[PDB]
Amino acid sequence: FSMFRYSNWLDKLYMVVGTLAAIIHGAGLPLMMLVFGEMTDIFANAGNLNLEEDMTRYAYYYSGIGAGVLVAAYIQVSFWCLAAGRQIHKIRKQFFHAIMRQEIGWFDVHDVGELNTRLTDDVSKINEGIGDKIGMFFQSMATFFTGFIVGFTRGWKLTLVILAISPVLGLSAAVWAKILSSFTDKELLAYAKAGAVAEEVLAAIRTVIAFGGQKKELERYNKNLEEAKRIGIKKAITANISIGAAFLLIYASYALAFWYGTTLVLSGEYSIGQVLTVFFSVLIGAFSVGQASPSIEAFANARGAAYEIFKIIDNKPSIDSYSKSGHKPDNIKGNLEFRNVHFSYPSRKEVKILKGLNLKVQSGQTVALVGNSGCGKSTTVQLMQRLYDPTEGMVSVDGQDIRTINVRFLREIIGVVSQEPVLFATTIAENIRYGRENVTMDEIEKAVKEANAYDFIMKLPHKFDTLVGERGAQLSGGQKQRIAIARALVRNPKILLLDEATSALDTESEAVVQVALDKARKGRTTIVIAHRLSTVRNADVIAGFDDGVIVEKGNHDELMKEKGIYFKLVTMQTIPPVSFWRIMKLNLTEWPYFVVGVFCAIINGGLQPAFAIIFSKIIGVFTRIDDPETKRQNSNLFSLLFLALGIISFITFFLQGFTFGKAGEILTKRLRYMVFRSMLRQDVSWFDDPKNTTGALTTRLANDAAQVKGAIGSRLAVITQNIANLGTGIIISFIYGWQLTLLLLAIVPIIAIAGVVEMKMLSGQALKDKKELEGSGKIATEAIENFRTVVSLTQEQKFEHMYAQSLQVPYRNSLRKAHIFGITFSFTQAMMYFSYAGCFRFGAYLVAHKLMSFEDVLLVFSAVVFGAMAVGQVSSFAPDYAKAKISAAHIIMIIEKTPLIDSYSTEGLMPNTLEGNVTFGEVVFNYPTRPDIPVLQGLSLEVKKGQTLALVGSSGCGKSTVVQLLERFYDPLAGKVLLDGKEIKRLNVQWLRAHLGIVSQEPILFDCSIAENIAYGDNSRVVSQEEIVRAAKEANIHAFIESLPNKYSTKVGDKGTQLSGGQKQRIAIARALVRQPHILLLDEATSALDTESEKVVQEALDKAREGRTCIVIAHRLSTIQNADLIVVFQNGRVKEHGTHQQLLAQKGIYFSMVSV
Ligand SMILES: CC[C@]1(O)C[C@@H]2CN(CCc3c([nH]c4ccccc34)[C@@](C(=O)OC)(c3cc4c(cc3OC)N(C)[C@H]3[C@@](O)(C(=O)OC)[C@H](OC(C)=O)[C@]5(CC)C=CCN6CC[C@]43[C@@H]65)C2)C1
Ligand SMILES: CC[C@]1(O)C[C@@H]2CN(CCc3c([nH]c4ccccc34)[C@@](C(=O)OC)(c3cc4c(cc3OC)N(C)[C@H]3[C@@](O)(C(=O)OC)[C@H](OC(C)=O)[C@]5(CC)C=CCN6CC[C@]43[C@@H]65)C2)C1
Ligand SMILES: Nc1ncnc2c1ncn2[C@@H]1O[C@H](COP(=O)(O)OP(=O)(O)OP(=O)(O)O)[C@@H](O)[C@H]1O
Ligand SMILES: Nc1ncnc2c1ncn2[C@@H]1O[C@H](COP(=O)(O)OP(=O)(O)OP(=O)(O)O)[C@@H](O)[C@H]1O
Ligand SMILES: [Mg+2]
Ligand SMILES: [Mg+2]
Repeated sequence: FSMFRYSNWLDKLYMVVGTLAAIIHGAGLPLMMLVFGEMTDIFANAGNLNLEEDMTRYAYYYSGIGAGVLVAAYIQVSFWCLAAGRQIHKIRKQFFHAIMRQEIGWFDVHDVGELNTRLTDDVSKINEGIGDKIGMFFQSMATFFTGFIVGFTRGWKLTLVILAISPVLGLSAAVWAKILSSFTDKELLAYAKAGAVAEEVLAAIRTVIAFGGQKKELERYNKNLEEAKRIGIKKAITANISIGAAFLLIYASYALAFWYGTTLVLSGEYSIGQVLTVFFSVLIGAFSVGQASPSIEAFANARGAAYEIFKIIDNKPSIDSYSKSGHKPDNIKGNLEFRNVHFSYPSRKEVKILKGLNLKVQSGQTVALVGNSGCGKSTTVQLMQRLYDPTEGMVSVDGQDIRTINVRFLREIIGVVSQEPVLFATTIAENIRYGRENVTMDEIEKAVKEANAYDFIMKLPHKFDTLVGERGAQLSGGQKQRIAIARALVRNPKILLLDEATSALDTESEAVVQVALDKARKGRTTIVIAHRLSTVRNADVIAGFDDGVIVEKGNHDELMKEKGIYFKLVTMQTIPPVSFWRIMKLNLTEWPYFVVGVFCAIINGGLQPAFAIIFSKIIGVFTRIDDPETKRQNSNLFSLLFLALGIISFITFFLQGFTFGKAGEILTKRLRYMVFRSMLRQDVSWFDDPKNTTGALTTRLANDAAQVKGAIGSRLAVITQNIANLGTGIIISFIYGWQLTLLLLAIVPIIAIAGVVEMKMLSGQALKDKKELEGSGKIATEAIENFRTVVSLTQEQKFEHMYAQSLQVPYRNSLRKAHIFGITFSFTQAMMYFSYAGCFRFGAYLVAHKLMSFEDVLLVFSAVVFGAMAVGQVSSFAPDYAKAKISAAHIIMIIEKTPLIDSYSTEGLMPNTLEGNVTFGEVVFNYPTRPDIPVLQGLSLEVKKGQTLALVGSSGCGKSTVVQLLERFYDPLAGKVLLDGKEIKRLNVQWLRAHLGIVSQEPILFDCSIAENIAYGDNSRVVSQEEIVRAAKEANIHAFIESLPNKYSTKVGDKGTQLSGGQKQRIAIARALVRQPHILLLDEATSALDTESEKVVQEALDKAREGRTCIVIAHRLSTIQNADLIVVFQNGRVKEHGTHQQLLAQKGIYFSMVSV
């Protein structure tokens, strides 16, 4: 995959013209430097002695080359970006077409989300990897070679030494980049412990809040943050040392080159202009190669990904849903013959589900299926639709094999109502019309009437226009089934397969659905897989599938007389803003560091005007007319000075780095600490919201250093360095004349913006496109995750056309952005050449009257222009400021958060002793996530000291909500709750959490030692190993722990992978019992555990029941039998209360549950 461009045979003209334009543009700059050297030489010759004519001629040369540069740059960038846009459009369209056309098995194998992220990331990477980067690389190569050519043709010795020095700097920069990358990877690795701890704690937020173990997790995260801080400080020091060494090497090379050139010219060789042009061209060539480092790498970054994408296009599917070569029968009579159907799913090919079966079905035969859970009746259903292919068998209709007919046409005549129908997020009318494009409003009404969906469909607003919510959120359990049935019927299917037709909420609509389905069956063959036998009785025939083969056959009476498995089954069943002054939170911790950093930044910035002054003096050495030998010595004084400056730079930068990094890491630590603390000292409701997801929160806490540290330190560093450099240059220039200084000030801004934009053109080329790509994202994703239904009804054509339109809508935007980027880049490039021309023409005109010496004019020009270029480059170098500012605003918002239930708060009551007598009255509460769904209906409970209460009812009554409110996770909307006649709100939060104990319905265990895991139940006190052993004996886990290796030292794995689920539940129960809470709550303690284990847990609870109020929420009525009191929930309202014997005497809802 070295040449992965294949589209728009006429687009290659764009690529070729762009390549030529890039070559000529890169070659131009060395020509500009050559004419600059010639102009300097002629100016020096004039100074030694009509200069106006020569100055005008060279100004015209500058103007012509600048116009050529503008045209070439526009052609290059515009054409290359045009080609990139066209290629990316074609690639995305083809890739989506291939994905939709792919076979079902291939999708079932690979993760669908993986495929979606592959699509988006790979296409974005390819977009970044061609067009702009290719043009930049060709420009860099052309500049390299042309500069070397200019140096050689106008130099024989100085060019050689410059070229030989160049690889030293190149290798130094390469090794610096390599070490920086490796150490950045190491630093990333250094956050593994912190990331894991944060993820585990956030996932266990509920349990940790219940146990009040914030301090230990915070300390662990603090240790991890300290390690990461050391790593980051080392990283920053290394990077700053590398940059300083690069600058030192550059200045050493410049000093050596200028010294050698001065010696050579003093020997009588080529004059100063030749030295200047040769040196500048050599440096341009030697440093242009570095500009190519991203492009090629980006190409590689865009290379491998492309490979993978192409593979997906390459694979021709076994079942081409888009192919039309398949035969198309004219009249399709209802008749099915599946003989020796043997097959298995390639996802797990080891297990063979289909082992050959015989099934002959006539027209309009409601052949029901009977078997066991997982017997493979849904495999027979799937194989019926021709999605897969039998390993060895024959499925035919009307004597013709399934493969003998076109897949699309064959699937069109066959409708399937899956167990979990999915409706696309379109209009209900569009949902119905998905069956066939040629569907009229009258047909839609007829289908609605047949499905008996007229009431539900028309009652809501927009009867034929309502947009179905994501995954039918607005729809109902039976509404989706009715809509699917109507859509299936809209296609006039010949074979209708059904699976779990109305197994969603009840059978009220099931009767209507069955009546509608059975209304028309003469021509439309039917197959049904219904768990309920109600419709089985009316079934024309019933086939019993077992061991991958049909066993039972015949009518219901025949099956009953045959003593089949079906007979036994029937018998049994019957945008906050930001602020800088406010964001100055590092001053307290960096009062003496920021000052040194600013001082070093000022010195580094002033280094540039020092270079300008030194270079101007060096040129003036020969610009002078005295021409003594002393100049040689003077030249040395200048030449050596160069080296000195470099050394100073190498110091300051290093001294800067250790400062800046030290300023950063500290904050990076503190924030990472503080934010995490602020995360724990918050209410659960804050964690209960779409915004706060564990992944989002942990990423925000993880990728925050680079933003806050950037915006704080780097902003000040770059601002100080830039003000130093540019202001010093401006003042020094104004000292040496002002008119030329005024013109150069006028032309500085274009230079600065050009530098900034060109620097940004490498990395941040593609950052705003996604905001439009999402317009198709959903459309693609909706067709990937929910692809089974789409392939079922053959609706890929509409999805691909919609994808085409959604790509077209931003395609014009992409074209326009390409054009504007090209135009602005070309104008930016031409700006420098125009500035050179105008400024030097003005300087020549001024010096003609002896107003200012040529040396002064050159000094001002160099100072101001080089300062503009330096500010552009350095401003581009620093991290982006907007993203950093918004991230810092988010961090400030998080850290400043004030909760409704603050654990850290010391305001509250801390009673010495309590009887644990709970009294809740008129308890009203709603979940802040969905306040429009109240769960509490004014409960009334009064549990006395040493009293056991149990909660029963139907799922969804909020049983777990009672426990949640007991721990004071959520404040009550209304009602009074008192533990021994004391207001809950007035009571302390930490004391309440410690004194009480709970057992999670879904217990989780951290990746800690068994002893440590058990001890984590309690906090703020050292638990002796003897206490842990006694508690384990309480839960009957001491012997189990001893049996396993390491005893309690056995490091429990993540979620206790090694340990059994029942073992994890027992460990959680033991941890809860360690604190010996007065009030203990177990929500489905049994749940999934050994019956003997549940009995042992109940016995252990009873042993400590005395003086320990207990609450139990479990489905095992046997445990509730001995419960002191039982309360049955009725939609959040308690119906009956009292002892179990009283409940038995007072028959009611519980009576049915006990019998059930
Ligand atoms: C004329 C073109 C060029 O000279 C090319 C680079 C950038 N500038 C000139 C000055 C310069 C360079 N580096 C600077 C750092 C701070 C301030 C200025 C510079 C330049 C260099 O060292 O002079 C020879 C350079 C730059 C980079 C550079 C190497 C380099 O020296 C050749 N790296 C290749 C990239 C880089 O992003 C990368 O991915 O390395 C693979 C790299 O990151 C790493 C991993 O170190 C790095 C640090 C050197 C990171 C942040 C900024 N990016 C920009 C590109 C990259 C650099 C050379 C213009
Ligand atoms: C249209 C915007 C712009 O292209 C921006 C820069 C300036 N001009 C274009 C011409 C240009 C650039 N460089 C030239 C060298 C010789 C002749 C012409 C140029 C430009 C570039 O490299 O594009 C390929 C550039 C120039 C520099 C430049 C960056 C730059 O863009 C890559 N640097 C800011 C300085 C520089 O001296 C410096 O950073 O250290 C002091 C820098 O040295 C380094 C470290 O690369 C360098 C270029 C190698 C060296 C010697 C002379 N100084 C003066 C300014 C500085 C340059 C690009 C206009
Ligand atoms: N598309 C599929 N990909 C992979 N495995 C599948 C697929 N469909 C079914 N299976 C698995 O193959 C076996 C066959 O069971 P299948 O799902 O076909 O039964 P069923 O008739 O739907 O019964 P039930 O719904 O009562 O479990 C099961 O283990 C099932 O999980
Ligand atoms: N964090 C939450 N976000 C959204 N809804 C929630 C949240 N916590 C609870 N709910 C809602 O509260 C109810 C959950 O009931 P709860 O589990 O408290 O009682 P239950 O009778 O023990 O439950 P189940 O019958 O499901 O075992 C559901 O309505 C659920 O939507
Ligand atoms: Mg099934
Ligand atoms: Mg529950």
